[PDB]
Amino acid sequence: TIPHLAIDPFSLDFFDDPYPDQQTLRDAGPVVYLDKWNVYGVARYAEVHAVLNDPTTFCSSRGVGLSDFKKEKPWRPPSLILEADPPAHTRPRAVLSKVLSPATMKTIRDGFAAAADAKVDELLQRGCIDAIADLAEAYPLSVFPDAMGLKQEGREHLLPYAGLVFNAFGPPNELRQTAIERSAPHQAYVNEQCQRPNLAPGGFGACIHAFTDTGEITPDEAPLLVRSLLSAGLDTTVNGIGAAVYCLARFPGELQRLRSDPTLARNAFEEAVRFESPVQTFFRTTTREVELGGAVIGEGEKVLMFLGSANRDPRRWSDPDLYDITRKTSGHVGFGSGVHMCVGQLVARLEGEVMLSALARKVAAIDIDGPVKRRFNNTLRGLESLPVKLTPA
Ligand code: HEM
Ligand SMILES: CC(C)Cc1ccc(C(=O)O)cc1
Ligand SMILES: [Cl-]
Repeated sequence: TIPHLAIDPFSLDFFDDPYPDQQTLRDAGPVVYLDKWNVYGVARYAEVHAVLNDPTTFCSSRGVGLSDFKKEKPWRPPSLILEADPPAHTRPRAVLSKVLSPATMKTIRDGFAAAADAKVDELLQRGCIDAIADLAEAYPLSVFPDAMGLKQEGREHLLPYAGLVFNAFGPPNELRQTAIERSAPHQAYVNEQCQRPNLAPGGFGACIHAFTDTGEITPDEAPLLVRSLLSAGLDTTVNGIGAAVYCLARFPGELQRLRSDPTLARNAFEEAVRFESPVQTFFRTTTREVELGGAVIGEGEKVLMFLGSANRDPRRWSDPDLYDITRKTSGHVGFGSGVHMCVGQLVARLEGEVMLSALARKVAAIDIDGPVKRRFNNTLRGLESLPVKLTPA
């Protein structure tokens, strides 16, 4: 009854242009079977949202990559938050929610905004810049490692480590195997920085360790929760900000609306997160036989959720393929949904808001002016190089 498709959603041809195949995945039915990898797939908004909000049946403790932790060894010790279900998930989640809380955002906002303003002014002096290396990477690198409290030495391992993490959620294709092979130096750097003596007092890392006093996490849990922030907290924002700039470059009408009201910066970033969905996919594992979209899925089955597809499903979104900075974005799944919804979303939105605010106030036009190159990753969608000319306001 369930349709079987040969589409490989982790193929370079799919990454190069995923939208026709995402429509095929939605329109084949509410649930598909992907013969290439022997997993179920759900690509429509309703089912993706339902699965995310059904954690007792669609669990995370057997891994949110293709690999099932009940069957294979995890490539690194499992995340205490991402790869945990309630109740084990609950207190580690509360610790990160407090470390990255509304109140915490007050302590970093002025510096994060100042760094964005200065970066945009610097790029305007250069005029022709690469919006990936010179902006989407440079700006988060200038704020987030410091906000973590990381030392200077070794920071060149952060983005390679994150590329590995996100590649490793994928199937054992060439991207994943090349990522994991000889990755020990990246792992050793990150694991060392998670130990309490290496984290500057006052930064996110030290604050995680300070929560061991409360009973919410033990001392031996704190390094793995620092590791969570060093895994998810940088490369995501690189692709989120990159997506926003690419959107503004492609939709000059929307850049002009943002210039006219820079208070749209935060929703312009949220719409970029829906529109591009920098985190494209991840998995759940069934804990029991379950009916979904009229299909009966057995226990212990991997289910691939297409977040980017759900964020463009015309069943849910009007003009889903348009970038609209005044869209009512609430309900998009680019940050997830339910108990695992991105605990770093206020940090992500802060960075995106203040960069888009700096662009809105300082830049009059953004023109692609060189070869654009895509960056391939089993989980992340974004660009390797985005040459643009920035004209000052
Ligand atoms: C635009 C930027 C970002 C995007 C699109 C994004 C996306 C996501 C998504 C889709 C999930 C859900 C995972 C699941 O349900 O299995 C998630 C969870 C998570 N994210 Fe974000 N993220 C971003 C930025 C960040 C940042 C800046 C941080 C930390 C400073 C962070 C830390 C985390 C953590 C620790 C989790 C696991 C939460 C849990 O399992 O309860 N992320 N993220
Ligand atoms: C979209 C998510 C898969 C991003 C992510 C990655 C890693 C972690 C961790 O806890 O290590 C948490 C969240
Ligand atoms: Cl590691």
